[PDB]
Order: sequence, then C-alpha cells, then structure tokens
Amino acid sequence: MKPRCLHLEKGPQGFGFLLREEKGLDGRPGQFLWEVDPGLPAKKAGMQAGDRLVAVAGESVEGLGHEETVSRIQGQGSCVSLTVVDPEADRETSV
Amino acid sequence: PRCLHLEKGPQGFGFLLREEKGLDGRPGQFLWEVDPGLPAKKAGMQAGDRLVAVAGESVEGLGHEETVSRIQGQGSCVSLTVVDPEADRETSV
Amino acid sequence: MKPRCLHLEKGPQGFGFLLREEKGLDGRPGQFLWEVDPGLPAKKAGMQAGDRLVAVAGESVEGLGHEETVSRIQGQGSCVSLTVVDPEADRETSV
Repeated sequence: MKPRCLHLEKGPQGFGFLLREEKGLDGRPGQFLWEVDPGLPAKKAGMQAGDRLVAVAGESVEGLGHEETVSRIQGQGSCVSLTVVDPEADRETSV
Repeated sequence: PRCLHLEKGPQGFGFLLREEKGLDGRPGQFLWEVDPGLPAKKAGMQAGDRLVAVAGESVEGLGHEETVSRIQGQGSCVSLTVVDPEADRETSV
Repeated sequence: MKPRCLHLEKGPQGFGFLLREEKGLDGRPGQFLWEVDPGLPAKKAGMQAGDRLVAVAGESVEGLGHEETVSRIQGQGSCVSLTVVDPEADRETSV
C-alpha cells in the first residue's frame, strides 16, 4: 500500500483516532490507528482502522515509541500533516 | 506469554484478529478486539494481545489465513498463546 | 471488592467515561461507570466498565442521584479523585 499524506484540522473533539502501540516480531514498535471515529477529521480524510502511522509533520515516525509519537502530534497544535499506510481489508477476521 | 483455553459458543470465540506487518515485513496477528461476554474475554484475553501459538504450535511470523485456518482446524476447543501489551500505550487524539 | 481510589487528569476530550444511574429494587440510586473510552484519562488511570462510583473528591456518592454526582465530578475541575468498586469482569455474557 502506497503511503497517503493527509492534512487534518482538529476541532473540540480532536482529530478522531485511537493510536495504539504494537511491537512487531523484531521488537520495533509500530503505532497503529486502532479505531477512527466516524464524522471526525481523520475519518473524513479517509484514514482507516488498521492504518499504520508512518509520518507526522513530514518526519518519519516509523519505529518510534508511543509517547514520542503522541508528543509530536501534540507539538503541531491545531493543524497536522499525518502519513499513513493502509491495511489490506481482507487480513482481519472475526473468530 | 500466557496460554488460554477457549470453548467455542454459537457465535464463536469472541475476538477480531488483524494482521499488521512489522518494519521487516514479517506479519504479526493481533487480537484487535475482544468481544464482551464471549469466551475469549471470559478466558482472560485482552485487546492488544499478540497471537504467538495455536494448539501449542508457534504461529509467529505466519500469515493471516494460515493463522485463521489453524484456529478453525481446532473445532470447539482451542489453546491460544498470547503476549500481552502495555496498556499505557494507547491514546485518543 | 475493596474500593480503589483513582486520580484522573482531564484532557481536551474530557475524562472518557459514561456515568449511568441504576436504581435498586428499593428505588435507591447507584451510579455506574458504564463505558470507559480507550485512550482517555479514565481508562489509562485504570477505571473499568462496570465500576460502581462510591466517592468523588473523598466524599461519598452512595445513595446520591445522578445530577448531584455529576455536579460533584464537575466541581473538581481538571483533576478529580474517584473511588470505585470494581465488578467481576467474567460475570458478563452475550446472549
């Protein structure tokens, strides 16, 4: 999946996503869009649950820890550029 | 890592498995959601768990459908080994 | 269950819980933390869905109504002490 760079403007309820860290098999942390809220900025920009957050403000956050990634998003204030890599829709299953 | 034993119900085990690849491209299978009031939840599973084994056999670095087929292949009862997350590493923004 | 005293700090999207009243069979109100939002202060401060709220800012809210309990939480501003009694999280079933 090609990275997609989206520009969000937050309102009173924020950008509209849940960021959660998961470590891969190599130990390196990934920060994932765990859930994206309907009708809020991220969703309106086409961000999806399962997206990996790969850049904030044009700078890579691939392999970066959670608090460092969150502070980088917070450091940008009202308007933020975020780059994501989308999942394959068929690699989720309810069992 | 914790080994949990689940008994299936009419609506299954009660979790959403989702693949995410790491930076070396290796997939991890993550328990993205654990349904309230269903076996997985009541078996001790957490959302954010990584699935590391099925029926005592490692599924680490295995693809999604291989992983699901192995869980399916076990029928009504299933052993699953998970590694839990740090629950202080999720943030709504 | 032994009560637990949690200390929450409010963020831009609030504390992140739904308070719901349930009355006893005798009509007496109790206030319950019905849902706790992932990634928000309540959750991160260890609150569980199904918690019963028994004190705010050190004062009992046992037997108190809903508007009254909310006002007490609101009265504490950005930082609030909440005392809860946790449920048995395995005593839930989807039918």
